[PDB]
Amino acid sequence: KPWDTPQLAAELERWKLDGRDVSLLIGGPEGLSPACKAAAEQSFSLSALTLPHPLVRVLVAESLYRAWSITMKLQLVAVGTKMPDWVQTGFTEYLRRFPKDMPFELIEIPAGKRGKNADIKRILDKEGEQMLAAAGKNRIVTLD
Amino acid sequence: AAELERWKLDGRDVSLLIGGPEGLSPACKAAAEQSFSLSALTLPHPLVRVLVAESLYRAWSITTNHPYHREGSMKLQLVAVGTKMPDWVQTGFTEYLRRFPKDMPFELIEIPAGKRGKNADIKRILDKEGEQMLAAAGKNRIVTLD
Repeated sequence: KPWDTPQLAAELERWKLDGRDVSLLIGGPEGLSPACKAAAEQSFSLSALTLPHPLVRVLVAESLYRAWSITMKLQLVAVGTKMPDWVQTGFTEYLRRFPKDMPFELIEIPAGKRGKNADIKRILDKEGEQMLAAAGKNRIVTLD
Repeated sequence: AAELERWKLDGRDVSLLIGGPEGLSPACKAAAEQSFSLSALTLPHPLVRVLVAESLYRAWSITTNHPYHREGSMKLQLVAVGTKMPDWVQTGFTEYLRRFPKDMPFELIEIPAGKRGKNADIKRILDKEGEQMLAAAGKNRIVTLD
């Protein structure tokens, strides 16, 4: 019922047992057809789907570009968690073709490696220490 | 929509800080002149079928990597209303799809989204979309996602 790997993994393995091919239906923003709800053999919820953290700075960049346009230097200092396989190479290009008069720059701080081993209190410490260095004497605006 | 333009940088260059997924330093937070909440950002509807395709690949990769196998015959068909992709991911999703193992019997079927307007029937829009969705699904078992 929730959309997550263990749920999806189990379903995949009993779907191969019926023989039938499987179609997965994703409707529009407002939802699916009613004749889709009636035709479903089963349903999953997509409410566990959250914005992946690497895309947060992407959206922030876009939103600043979009607020600059409603018409000195604006510096986005972000931890650069590895971006999704599908997205990367596509942001670097999107940034390269930002308007040459928008005073913007993306400054990415390498991410400390998180793991079952790592205390994140001390990963956050290094990241912030370098972020504050990069921000210098500028006006400081946190986004959290 | 973007009335943030009220931001009135005058004097100093402005530094906007985005921490990791777990948040910002004590020093960062202690140094903040302003803070701004950062989750009505919500993730765009076009990216749902991106994430679903990523999820499916991942689920497929783990399950068929079992010490016991032979998936053989069952195709998966992702049938998705194709709302316009954001620019920043324009054809990285296309390139992403070329990298799926051809082992994986996967197909993505994008159904043309109807133009949503300043006044758009919506009732009509989704019902047309459903019929193209079901028609593309044929006799497959139907699993709905939302």
